[PDB]
Amino acid sequence: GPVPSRARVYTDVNTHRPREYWDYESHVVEWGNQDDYQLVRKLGRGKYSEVFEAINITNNEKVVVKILKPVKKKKIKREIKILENLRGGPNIITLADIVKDPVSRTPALVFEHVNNTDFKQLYQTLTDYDIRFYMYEILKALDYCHSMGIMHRDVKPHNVMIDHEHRKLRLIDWGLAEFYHPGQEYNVRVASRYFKGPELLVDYQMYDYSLDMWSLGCMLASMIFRKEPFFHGHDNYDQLVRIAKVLGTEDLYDYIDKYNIELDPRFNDILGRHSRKRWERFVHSENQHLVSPEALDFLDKLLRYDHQSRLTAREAMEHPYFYTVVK
Repeated sequence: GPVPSRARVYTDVNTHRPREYWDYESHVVEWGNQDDYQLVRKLGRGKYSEVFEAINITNNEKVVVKILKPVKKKKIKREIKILENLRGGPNIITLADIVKDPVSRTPALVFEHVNNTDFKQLYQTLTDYDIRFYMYEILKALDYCHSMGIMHRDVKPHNVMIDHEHRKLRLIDWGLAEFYHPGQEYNVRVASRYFKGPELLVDYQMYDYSLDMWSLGCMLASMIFRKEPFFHGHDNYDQLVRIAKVLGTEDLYDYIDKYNIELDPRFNDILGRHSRKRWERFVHSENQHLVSPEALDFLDKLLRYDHQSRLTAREAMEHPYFYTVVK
């Protein structure tokens, strides 16, 4: 069977917590007043909810309302407890209220409003400096939630709200987030395809915070190379092959060999043999101004097969890539 794995940081944070902190199943929701909020515009619809721009008539503040669908239930308490545990943290979206929607008859989460601009349009205009600046801001959020014993598990541009005018950033949609418990096996059906870590793609369940750092790496690669997405799989199997065509197959086998993992035999015919590529390969006249030796070294230390070898969020904040960012 597979070799066990543990996070190299924040390993035991939850074990030293009162049960209440992580025992989300027992959490008692404190309900607010649904009539405080008036829905204004439907923004979108997720797999697990519909999202509205709304107004808090008890102060005329714009808010965001996520009305939860009859989900996996108990997943409701998980997201609520995590939001409450993380509230006030650096660049963590603020849960302002929890009300019972009268029509859906499900909980509706009320969030602070953020005047974001579509990541596509925004990732077209970011300067080198701005990439570094916002990466650092995302790292603050990630080190915070990791330090609080929580992994986000859905890091992607769609879940980073950026108000470019005021240069503020929020990490949102904690619906897939989980408490990290050493030795616990987790569902590998998390994150979005292009941002899935190798551990998910090879069905290794005993993963940790370092999943988020692979995802962050995928974001970084897409930004500095102007390639969206960087690893463009057609499905979850092709996703790993796309990764292997860059990181090489030898280090992939070293990885699965370390954890005594067996690849799905359907990879026999599609994986092939691939050398590790130098990152310079992806540099060209159109993205060169976004690339530096520091950027490439930083990316290289995020995008590692072995989840145990990736930079942690705090280590990432130490990297020379961020020396130019005003703190």
